[PDB]
Amino acid sequence: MIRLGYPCENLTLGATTNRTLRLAHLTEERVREKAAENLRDLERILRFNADHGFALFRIGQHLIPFASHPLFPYDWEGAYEEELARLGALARAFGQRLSMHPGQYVNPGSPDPEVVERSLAELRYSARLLSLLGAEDGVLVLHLGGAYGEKGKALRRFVENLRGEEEVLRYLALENDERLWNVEEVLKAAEALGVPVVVDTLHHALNPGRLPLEEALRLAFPTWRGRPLVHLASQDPKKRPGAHAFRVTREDWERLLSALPGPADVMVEAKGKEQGLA
Ligand SMILES: [Mn+2]
Repeated sequence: MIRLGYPCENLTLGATTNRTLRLAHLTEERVREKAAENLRDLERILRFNADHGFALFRIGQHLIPFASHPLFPYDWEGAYEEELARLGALARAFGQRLSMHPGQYVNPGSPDPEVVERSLAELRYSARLLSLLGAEDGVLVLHLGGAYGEKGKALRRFVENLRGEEEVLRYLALENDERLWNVEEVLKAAEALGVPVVVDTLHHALNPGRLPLEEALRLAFPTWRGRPLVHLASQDPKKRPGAHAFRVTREDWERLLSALPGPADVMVEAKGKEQGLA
């Protein structure tokens, strides 16, 4: 019924795909060293997953630190295409579904054209990485982002700025958030683009609109060619709305398991990572 994954890093292993460096510091030598370590850690995590009942992993945005930056000092596709082919071959042999979730500043619906361009360059890097990995069923998960005044205009800029991006559109799936975009609104945007919807259970509880969870899933699931993907997290009892607990609670697991209209891949988003009630 369910495949499980976790994002970016693994705690028992102390492996991460998300080392970076300060921009000061963005020289070929320094970037190569962090990227080397991130790629090594990617393999340790895929191999660990094979042995531990995990089938999903979110690669961290910093795998190749600053890859989409205007001043990135070398040809990273040329440097890493062979190693990424080999890592992806491993991922497939282990039945691992790969994904990526760009950062908070990725908004192709911004009113600032240079923010849009930088955001698209970050999406293109992520999509290229998935291609170099041969991640067929790979997911590039994106929030709809800031309303900058009008939600309506924002959304039409978003769709407009994504519609020509055919490699991004190969992996792109859209996600509901805890403040601006409920599952219903996301479903409309996704339809316009021809992409799947990822339902985040905690974002939905916080910002449900009219839909109960079961219904949000029932409508989101048909948007996938293959296996739907879901994001599961729990509210931390001590922190601001949207803060992820260390562990997903049993209550939240069973609310998800009860609401599922069919098989799904579940990305567990907990501070505990593979200890996340994953
Ligand atoms: Mn969240």
